[PDB]
Amino acid sequence: VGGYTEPRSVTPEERSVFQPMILSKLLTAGSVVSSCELELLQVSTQVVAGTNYKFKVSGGATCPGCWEVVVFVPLYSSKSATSVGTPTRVSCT
Repeated sequence: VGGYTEPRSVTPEERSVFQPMILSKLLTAGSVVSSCELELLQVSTQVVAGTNYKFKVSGGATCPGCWEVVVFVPLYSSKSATSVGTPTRVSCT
C-alpha cells in the first residue's frame, strides 16, 4: 500500500501547471533545448502528506526521447514547497 495509481490521462489543468515546471527542469538540467515541444503522456499519483505526480513526458523533433519526472505538491498547511524531482531517461515503449 502507499504506491502509485496506474498511469492515467493528464487533465487540462494538470498540463497547464506541470508541463512548464517539467520543461523548465529539463531545460535547467541541460537535458532539452529551449525550443523543446514537451508532451505529458500520462501521470500516476501517490498520496503521501501531499501528492507525488509521476509523469512520463515525450519530446518533439528538437528533443526526442522520454523522461520520467516526479513532482511533489505539498498540502497548503506545510512549510514545504512544490518540488520537481530529477528527470530520468526512459524508453518511450
